[PDB]
Amino acid sequence: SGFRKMAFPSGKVEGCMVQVTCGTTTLNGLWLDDVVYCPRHVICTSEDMLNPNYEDLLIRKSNHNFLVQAGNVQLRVIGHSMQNCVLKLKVDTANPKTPKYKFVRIQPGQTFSVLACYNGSPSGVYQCAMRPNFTIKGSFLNGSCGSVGFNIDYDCVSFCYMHHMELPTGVHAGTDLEGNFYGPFVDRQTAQAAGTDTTITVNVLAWLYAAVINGDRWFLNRFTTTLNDFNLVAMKYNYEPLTQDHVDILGPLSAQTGIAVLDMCASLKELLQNGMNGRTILGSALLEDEFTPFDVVRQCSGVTFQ
Amino acid sequence: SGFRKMAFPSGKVEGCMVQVTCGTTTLNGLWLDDVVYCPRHVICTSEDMLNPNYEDLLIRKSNHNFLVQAGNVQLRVIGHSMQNCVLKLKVDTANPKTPKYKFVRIQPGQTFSVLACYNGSPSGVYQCAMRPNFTIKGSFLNGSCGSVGFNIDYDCVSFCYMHHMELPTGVHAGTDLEGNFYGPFVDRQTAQAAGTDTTITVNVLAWLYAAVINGDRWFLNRFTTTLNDFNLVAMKYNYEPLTQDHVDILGPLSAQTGIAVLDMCASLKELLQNGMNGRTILGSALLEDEFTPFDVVRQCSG
Ligand SMILES: O=C(N[C@H]1CCSc2ccc(F)cc21)Nn1cnc2ccccc21
Ligand SMILES: O=C(N[C@H]1CCSc2ccc(F)cc21)Nn1cnc2ccccc21
Ligand code: NA
Repeated sequence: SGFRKMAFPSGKVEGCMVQVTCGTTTLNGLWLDDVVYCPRHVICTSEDMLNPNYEDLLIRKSNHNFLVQAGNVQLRVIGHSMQNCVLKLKVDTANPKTPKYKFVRIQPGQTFSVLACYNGSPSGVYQCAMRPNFTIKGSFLNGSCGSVGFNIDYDCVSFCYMHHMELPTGVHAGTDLEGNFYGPFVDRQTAQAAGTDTTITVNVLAWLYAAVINGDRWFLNRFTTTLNDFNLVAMKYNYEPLTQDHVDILGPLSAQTGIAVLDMCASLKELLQNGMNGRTILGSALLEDEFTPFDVVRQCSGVTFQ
Repeated sequence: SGFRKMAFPSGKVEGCMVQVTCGTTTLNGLWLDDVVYCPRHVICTSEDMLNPNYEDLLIRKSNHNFLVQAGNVQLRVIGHSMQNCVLKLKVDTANPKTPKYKFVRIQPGQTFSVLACYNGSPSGVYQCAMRPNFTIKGSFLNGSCGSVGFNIDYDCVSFCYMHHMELPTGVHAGTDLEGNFYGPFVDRQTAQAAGTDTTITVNVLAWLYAAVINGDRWFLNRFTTTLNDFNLVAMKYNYEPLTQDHVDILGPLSAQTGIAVLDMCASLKELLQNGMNGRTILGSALLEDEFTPFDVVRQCSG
């Protein structure tokens, strides 16, 4: 029992982190087979960032302008290209520690582990969700660009995030590993701000199901709701709409606990109305929305504590 | 910016996790050089676990009764002995991935990363504190025994915890790597319970400093206090006493933010007396006590 924000073991990713330097700018790169992936803004100076012309900046670079360092060893760059907002540096050595991997672009609400890295050296690992407003609430300092987010379902690492920037509200924006930004964000210093964020309803429900599994029933009530009435109330608390897809996805947790999804929705409605009245749910005084239905099944017993 | 419960990268520990099987019991072991460390209760059945005589149970075992699996490979056990509550299985192969390491015993209040494992396969990493009552609020299912806790202090892994049991309140108990329990717990089926826990004051103050560093300032006030007056308030709210050692340890954060420790204690005093009045700190409605001063500096500066 217990319930923790748990990250995937980071070792398969640690073996892929390198340092990339262009000019005076150093950040992190991901070394998979014979390619190093990093944010294209590594090629920018101070001035460049207001209105960078990346094509023009890049055409002026040779391979040997890119210094790649893997632990103690310099890797030799033998090619470069730009894909969307990532630079792909072809190097002369395949990474012998390359894991089984794939690139996946995630949807808002999905969770992943972040390996925070500085100078190509990993510092820490923590669990994050893609917010409805396409930001992440990370922990990142200057030098963290090129840090990656991932899941490891089985022995296969699914890379889903590369860190590019911190927005003015202190939350974080980045790309998939094909270099496409999550959200409306650009790798340019302009006025861009996170949209108003909402709570990830499907995840809160999953976590309520986790609390029941772990032996906790105080917040249930005798009521049900229609989906549309649930969504009319939810939206007033800045909760994301719940779709029929979300109801379907919660089906297994519904079976394990014997509580229908719209009955759990009725419980959530009442929690939003009443608060917790000095109680906690799985150690929290707030409703948690960074555990997915999949994450609850991964972590929780399939025997509920009745 | 941002502040997260952050674990150490687990790679150096992942390469040391193995599966140990004795009879019908399978759990996790730690393979360092040519020794595999695991909980001695691996040798017990259900009935044995009521009143085990470990010395007697062990002397009846042969090396070949211990099946050790490192991924796909069987290791051959060539010796066995016990140190306190851990079993040491001498194997025929040194672990080529053995990191630089030490065994260290931690103090209540200190934090560490846990690599949770099942069948010798690492499943997840999370950050824990050793509670004042010597339990940890882990997340563990059946099969997790022998899962380990660690810190990393350069390239050196400091192993501090091995998981042995879950208590009735759903919290967890274990040993250091020399097999000495944290807390007044024994490896047998008896009635055992977590004692009443307290809040780790020095850690709450550290986290308040983290909040200020991250721009969350609403709880700062014009008042200061003394150690003695603050400690009267702590005791009332089931908080650990704050010592001069604790004040000294918070010194750096005090300098960086320009809030003296006893100034921050005046803030904490007011939070304990008045609550948060609908507000949150670093996204929390509760006061967090599982970040040490070192953890805050590490994350908010390195
Ligand atoms: O935001 C960062 N770079 C800026 C520079 C100028 S405006 C800008 C615009 C686009 C872009 F892709 C990057 C940037 N780096 N970065 C990432 N996490 C950080 C955390 C703390 C401080 C800086 C941090
Ligand atoms: O507590 C556990 N084993 C028992 C067997 C019977 S009484 C007992 C007594 C002492 C001891 F050291 C261990 C044990 N295993 N264990 C560890 N984390 C778990 C999480 C969920 C369920 C069981 C979990
Ligand atoms: Na004050």
